[PDB]
Amino acid sequence: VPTPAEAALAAQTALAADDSPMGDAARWAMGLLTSSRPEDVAARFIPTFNFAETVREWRSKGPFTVRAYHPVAHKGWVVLSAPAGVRYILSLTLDSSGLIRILTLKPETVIPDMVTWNDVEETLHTPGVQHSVYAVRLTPDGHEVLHASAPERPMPTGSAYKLYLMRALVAEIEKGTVGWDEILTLTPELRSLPTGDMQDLPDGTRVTVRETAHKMIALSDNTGADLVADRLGREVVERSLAAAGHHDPSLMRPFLTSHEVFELGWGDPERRAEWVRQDEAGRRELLEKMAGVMTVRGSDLGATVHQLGIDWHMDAFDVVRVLEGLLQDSGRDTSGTVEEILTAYPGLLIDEERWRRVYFKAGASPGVMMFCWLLQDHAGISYVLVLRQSADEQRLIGDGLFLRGIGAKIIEAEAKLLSS
Repeated sequence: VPTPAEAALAAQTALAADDSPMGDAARWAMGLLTSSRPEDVAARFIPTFNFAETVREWRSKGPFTVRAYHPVAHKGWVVLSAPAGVRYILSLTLDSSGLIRILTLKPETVIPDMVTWNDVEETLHTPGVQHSVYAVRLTPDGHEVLHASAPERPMPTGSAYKLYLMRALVAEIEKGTVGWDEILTLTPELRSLPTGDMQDLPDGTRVTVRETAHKMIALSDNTGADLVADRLGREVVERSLAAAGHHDPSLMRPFLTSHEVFELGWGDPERRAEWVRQDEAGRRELLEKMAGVMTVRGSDLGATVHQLGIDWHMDAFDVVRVLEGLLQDSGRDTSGTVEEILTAYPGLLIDEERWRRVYFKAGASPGVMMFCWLLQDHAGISYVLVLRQSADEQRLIGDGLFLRGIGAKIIEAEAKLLSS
């Protein structure tokens, strides 16, 4: 086990050596903090990207020492110590060519090493937040429950819904009504907000179903998801939900696009009240009328609307079922297309000597955070972990590093918590 000094030194050296998009960005960002220029900033950020003031304020909190460095593909975190033992985390999210989309410096998210499931529960519990932890081992003869808190509660899950959209897509591929190499076309009407990168492509951009689905999962690409949902059609997605593993499809009817959640959730307040008072028919009618180019921007987001049904609600059993179903879907697809999409982004640094495959999905909306993994070892033993939080106030949940970090610690302690 590396001692504190060893660990910090290893992180510092790894940051310096990391020849990757994340390494480049993390070093540049750290340079902003440790150094003493508008065009250089412009070149490092997404083209649609106050900042000088933000950097002045960050710098006022140093000097900083790198204590940990956690690059994970397009997302990365650097743990910093400032004077007097105060710690911060620098968080980076990149686009597909390594341009910075999000850069934040925030008080450290503290997660202890976990020994028991009660450590997880007592760490996670936050007054005003509903949470759920569900962990199982998949077997021939059903699931062995390792730990459960409120798995039966249906909760909003944000982009977990893209797991159902993936199963719907695979079902249509198997039927031969859609193909992996079929071309989808981005239009102004199909463009959604981030998470994702496909929104930054020009109008008329032609992309395969394969690459669109890949980004839908690996980047949680909302525009990719909406492109797939448009191609398949809402009714086709909704008719798939029962078989895909959802216990009460009516909770996700009409099955919303991300564009619809954004536009309805944070646009016209009257239109949102009409949703609340309407039945399924009136809601479908409202959505059809709402079709068009988005008016809502990222800056408009904030207030919670999941409690109005403007999200995607499922219980923990539903998540386990969709993941187990996807594992089955992947196995049946001898081309490996499904597998490539599902395993592209595991959301953490994975011990590949232990885990042969890992599926991962995150979801987040104001007042909503969730992470789930399927992890299968080289013998073929699979575990599923489902973490969920919901609140009426987004500040009670935060940016998701807490819930994901709790996931990371469970997986680090798999020998105690999953495979004991």
